[PDB]
Amino acid sequence: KEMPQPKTFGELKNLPLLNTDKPVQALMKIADELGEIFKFEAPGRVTRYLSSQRLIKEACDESRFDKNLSQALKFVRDFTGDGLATSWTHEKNWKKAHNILLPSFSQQAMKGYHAMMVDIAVQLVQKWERLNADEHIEVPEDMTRLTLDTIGLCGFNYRFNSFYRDQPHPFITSMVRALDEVMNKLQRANPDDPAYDENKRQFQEDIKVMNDLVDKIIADRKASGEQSDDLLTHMLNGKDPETGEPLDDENIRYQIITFLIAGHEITSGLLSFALYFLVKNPHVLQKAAEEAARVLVDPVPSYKQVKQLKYVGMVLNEALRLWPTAPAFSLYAKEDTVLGGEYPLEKGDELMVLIPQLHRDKTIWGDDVEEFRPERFENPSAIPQHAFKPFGNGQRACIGQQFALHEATLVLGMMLKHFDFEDHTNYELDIKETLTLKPEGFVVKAKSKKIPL
Ligand code: HEM
Ligand SMILES: O=C(CCCCCn1ccnc1)N[C@@H](Cc1ccccc1)C(=O)O
Repeated sequence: KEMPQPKTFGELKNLPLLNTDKPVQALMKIADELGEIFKFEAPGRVTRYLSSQRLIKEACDESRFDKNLSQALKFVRDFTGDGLATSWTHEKNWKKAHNILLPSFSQQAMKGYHAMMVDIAVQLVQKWERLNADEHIEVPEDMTRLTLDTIGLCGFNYRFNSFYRDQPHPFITSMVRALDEVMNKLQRANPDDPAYDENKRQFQEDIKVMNDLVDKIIADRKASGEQSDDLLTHMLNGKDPETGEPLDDENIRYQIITFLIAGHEITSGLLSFALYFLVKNPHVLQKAAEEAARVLVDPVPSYKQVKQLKYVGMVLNEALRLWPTAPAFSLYAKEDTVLGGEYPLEKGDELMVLIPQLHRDKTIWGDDVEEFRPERFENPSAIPQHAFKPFGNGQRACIGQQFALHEATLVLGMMLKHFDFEDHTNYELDIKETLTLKPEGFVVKAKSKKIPL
C-alpha cells in the first residue's frame, strides 16, 4: 500500500545513500531492512528496487515491462552509443545489431572461438607454472588479463598481450577512467558546478581516445581485407535479415567498445568469485578438480570437453548466484499495471532488479542461501521462473552469455586440472565496487601438479 522507502536527506531525498564506495552492497542492506520492494528517490527521478522472485517474475513479463537505461547506463551511452547494451528496444539499431550478432554468439560460434580461447588460457597456466616457490597469484588481476585478452583476440584479432605487461593498454586506461567518471558522476550531490569541469574535459578526452583507437581497428581491417573468424569480420560482412542492412562503421565501433567493457572486469569477476568460493569450500573444489582430471584428458582441451565440464558449469552458476558481476538491470512499465496485486504502477514508471538480493530469496533457495552449493543447479527445471537472472531478461538478455561461460569454464577447468590451490592468507572477502564487483586483494598460491600442455 504505502511503499517502503529508506531514510531521506531533505531535498536530496535518498541520493546520499549512494554516496558510498559500495552502493550495491548498501542497497542490499536496505533490501534486508525494508523487504522485497522499496522506493528510491533522487532530485528529479524515482525508481523502485525489487528483491523478491515474487515481484521480479512479474517484472520479467515482456508484455508489461521493457528494458530501461538506468542512470548509470545512460552515462555509459556517452561512449557506447546505440550499441546493443545501451540502445533502447525501439531504436532501429537494436534489433538490427541483435539479428546480425546472434549467430556470432551461439554455441556454434563458440566452436570457432575455442582455439583462440585456448591460446590465452594456456598463457595463464604457463604464467602460474613459472612462478617461483614463495610467490602468489593476484587472482582478479590475472583473471582480467585472461578475459581482456580473450575478447580482444576473439573480438577483432587483436593481442592485448596482457600477460607481457603491467601497464594497462592505452584504450583500457581511457575505458577504466571513463567508467570511473560515470561512477563519480552518479553520486554527485551538485554535479552541475564548474568544479567538475576538469572531470568533464578528461571524460571527453577519454571518449575520443576510445573512438579513435577502435575506429582505426575497423579501418585497418577494411583496408587489409583479412577475413578472420572474429566478431569484427561478422559485423563487417553480416546483413540484418529484417531490414537487409549491414551495421555501419559507427555502430560497429559502439559494439566493440561494449564488448571490451563486458569482457573486462565484468567477466573476470565471475572467475575471481568462482575461485574464491572454491578455495573457501574444499569439498566443492575437490569435486570440481575430480571432474577436470576425468574430462580434460588431453594437453589442450577441446570444445566438446568443455561442454562435458558439467560440475564446473554449476560452480560458475553458483558464483553467479551469490555475486553476479552485472548486479542490476532496469525496466519501465509499458502501460499502467499492478505489481504483485499490491503496487500500482503508471506507464513509464521505472524498476531496478537488484540481482544479488533476488538470488538470496529464501523462499526460492532455502535457509542455506549464503552457502556455496553448486548442486543447486543440477536441474534447471527445479528452479522457479525468473529466480536466477545474472544475464538479464528476455530479448534484452546478455548476448555474450555463451561466450563468457565458455571461456570461464575452459580456464577454470584448466586451472583445476593443473594446480592445487592454497588460501594462504585466509583471505577475508572485501568486495570492491566499480560498476561491477570483485573480491579486492584476493590472493592464492598455486602448486603445480606437473601435468604438461
Ligand atoms: C559474467 C559475465 C557477464 C555477465 C554477468 C553479463 C550480464 C549481463 C546482463 C545482466 C545484461 C542485461 C543488461 C540490462 O538488462 O540492462 C547483459 C547484456 C548484454 N551483455 Fe553481458 N554479461 C557478461 C558478459 C558479457 C560478454 C563477455 C559480452 C560480449 C562479449 C556481453 C555483451 C552483452 C551485450 C551486448 C548485452 C546487451 C544485449 C542486448 O540488449 O541486446 N556480456 N549482460
Ligand atoms: O550491471 C549492469 C548491466 C550491465 C550492462 C553494461 C554492459 N554490459 C556489461 C556486461 N554485459 C553488458 N548495469 C548496472 C551499471 C553498469 C553499467 C555499465 C557496466 C556495468 C554496470 C546498473 O544498471 O546499475
